[PDB]
Amino acid sequence: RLTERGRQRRRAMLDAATQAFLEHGFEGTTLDMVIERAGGSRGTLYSSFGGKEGLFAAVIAHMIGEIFDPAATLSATLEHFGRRFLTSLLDPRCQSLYRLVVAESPRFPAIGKSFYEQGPQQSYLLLSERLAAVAPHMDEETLYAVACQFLEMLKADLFLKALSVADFQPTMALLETRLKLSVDIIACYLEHLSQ
Amino acid sequence: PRLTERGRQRRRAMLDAATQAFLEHGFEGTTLDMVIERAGGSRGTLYSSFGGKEGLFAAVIAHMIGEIFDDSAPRPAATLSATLEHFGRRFLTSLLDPRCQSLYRLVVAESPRFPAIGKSFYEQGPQQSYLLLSERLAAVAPHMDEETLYAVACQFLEMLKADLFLKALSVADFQPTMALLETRLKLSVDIIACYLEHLSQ
Repeated sequence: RLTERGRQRRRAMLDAATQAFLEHGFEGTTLDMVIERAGGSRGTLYSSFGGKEGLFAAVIAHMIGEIFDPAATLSATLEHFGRRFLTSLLDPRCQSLYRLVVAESPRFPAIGKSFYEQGPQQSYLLLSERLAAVAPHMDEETLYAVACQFLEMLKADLFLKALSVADFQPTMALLETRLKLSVDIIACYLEHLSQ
Repeated sequence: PRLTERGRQRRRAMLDAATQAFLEHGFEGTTLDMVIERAGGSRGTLYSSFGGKEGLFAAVIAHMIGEIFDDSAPRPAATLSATLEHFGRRFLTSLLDPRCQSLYRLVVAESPRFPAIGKSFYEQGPQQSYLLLSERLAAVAPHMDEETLYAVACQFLEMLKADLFLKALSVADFQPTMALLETRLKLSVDIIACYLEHLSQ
């Protein structure tokens, strides 16, 4: 229902709403705050997004693209993917995206389901495909299971700690310590798996 | 803050009602009036016992930590695989309990507003689980570096969550089957045991 000028106003409102939700969470973010940051009118927002839920759904989907959407050896494949995964995950905006979805998934189940499929699940599937290239004779179901365990292992004593402990900031030294161990563990397993 | 027995009963009763209320409605959707309706008493006694909504919520979180983790409530197993499997199974059964999922949702949602609550949760919950396993691991791997054992303990417990815990937190229809739990547990045990059995050469 929007012209080119309408598409500009919509993208502007989406950017302001994104910033607002990150700072204040869903409950503390009002449509008035979005109008004050992005200009325009409260009514034009209802037409573009449908209301607070529709706006919040668009904000989550927009952030998913922002944060989410070949090496010679297995160790380098794990290391390169693991590093990019940790840098994306530990970004404070990504932490907020996770906090928002976990807080509001019961109230908005469609948003939580969309987040998982297009975020974490896509990360698992992408690694599984890269792993198949360097381990071409391995069961695809096993590679997917291993891919999930590797990516989750990178979060250990880091992601939930950052989400729960306000002063705690993961150092780059911490990331590299966890990355090296996780790669060593998973590579060891795969290098002994095929007998 | 109450020296009487009847005050201690009313306080524990209000704590139980508030716990159920916060679990169902979250922090923002839980009012002190809802707690009074479930636990009886008066709004004023709630303010005296807990200090207000923040103090009540802090007590609720701390209470839930004891309920779900409950100190050291197993026996040392003979093998490394059994040690990982037994601890991993108890960890997953505790973690995937719908009340535990709610405790995690509450803490992550409210940690920025109440940093003291989030920090207390981590130290007394997940961090204690990591430390307990690392101690059990030292018994069956007595010549291993304790810093490495703690690092391995953390990785094992977190990998048990893979494609499971966050999925349950985010996907409303998704319910982890016990078949799924056992599938993840067997793989994680196999991975970590393989690593440790080659670490000391």
